[PDB]
Amino acid sequence: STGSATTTPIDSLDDAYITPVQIGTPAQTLNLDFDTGSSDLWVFSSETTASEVDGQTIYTPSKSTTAKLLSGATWSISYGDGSSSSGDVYTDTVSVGGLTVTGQAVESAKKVSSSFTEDSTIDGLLGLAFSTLNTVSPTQQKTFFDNAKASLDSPVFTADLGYHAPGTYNFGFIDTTAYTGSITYTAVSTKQGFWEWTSTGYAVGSGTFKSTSIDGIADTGTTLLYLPATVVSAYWAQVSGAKSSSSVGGYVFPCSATLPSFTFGVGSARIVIPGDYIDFGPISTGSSSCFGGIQSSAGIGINIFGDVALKAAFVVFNGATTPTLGFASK
Repeated sequence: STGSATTTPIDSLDDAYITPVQIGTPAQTLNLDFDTGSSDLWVFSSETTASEVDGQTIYTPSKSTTAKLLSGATWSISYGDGSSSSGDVYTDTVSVGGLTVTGQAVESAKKVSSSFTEDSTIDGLLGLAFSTLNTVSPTQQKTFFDNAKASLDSPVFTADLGYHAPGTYNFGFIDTTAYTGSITYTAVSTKQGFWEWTSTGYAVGSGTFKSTSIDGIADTGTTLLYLPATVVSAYWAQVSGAKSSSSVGGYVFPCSATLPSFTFGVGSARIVIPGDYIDFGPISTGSSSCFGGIQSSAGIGINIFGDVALKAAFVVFNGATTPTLGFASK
C-alpha cells in the first residue's frame, strides 16, 4: 500500500504545516501537524476543556463506530518550545492520503497549553519520530508510520515541504518526479528517539564551504533552523545591521536587507536554502526589524533541521531495519 497527502502552510510565514487526516467511522477529518520530532498522535476532542478550544475541529469518539477507549491509558507531553498537552486514549481507524491503519492510538486531549489554543488552524499533531518517544502510559503505543510499515510497498515516508506554498507527504514510495539529481543518503542514530544525523558542513552565500560535523535532527515540527552559535554568527555577520536581541529572543535584521543563501552538507552533496526562506518578517506588526530564520541552538541542547532547512529539499525518512535519511535538491 501507499498514501499521499497534501500539506499546507498555516500562515504567510510557513510557521507550520497542516495535513488532512481521516479519523473514525464515518470519517472525521482533522488538520494535523505532521511532526518528525515527536511520536504521539493527539487531537483536540469532545473531551478538551472548553475554555481551551478556540476554533479547532474536534474529534468526537462517541460518534465513531470504530472508536474504543484504551482502558486505563493516559498521555502527557511537553515540547521543546514549552507547549504541552495531555489526556486519555482511544484506538480507531486512521487514514492519511488513502493509506489506512486500523487500531491506531488516537490520543484525546483533555488539556492543551495556550499556544495550541491560540493556533486555530492546528487540530492536533501526528508524530513521526520513533515509537520509543511515545508518551502513552502504562502501555506505550506505536506511531502511524510504525503501524503502517509492514503494509507499505517500501518502509519509507517522504517530506516535500513548500516555500509559501503547498507540498506533499508520501508514505510507502519515492516520487522520482519530485526532485532533481540524486538522493544522497546519510546515517541515522535512533538513540534519542529522533531522526538524528550528521551534516558535513555549511556555506554562507557564495562563500567557501566549511567542512565540519554538525549533529542534528530532521524535525518537520520545528519552524526554524537551529545551529551552533559559531555557525549562526558567521551567517548573520554577512547581513548589514543584523544583531542578536535578547529582548526579542534571537537574531533580527533590517527588513530592508537582502539575505544571503545558506548551504548545508549531506555527505558530499549540498542543499541550498535561498535567502528568502530565512526571512520571517517584522518582529511586531509594522516594525522595520525582521526575525531571522536561522537561530542559535545554544541552550536547546541539540541542533534542529526544521522547516527552514527541510523545505529546501526532498527528504526521505527511511524506516528500514537500519534507518537512514535521504536528501535531494528540488
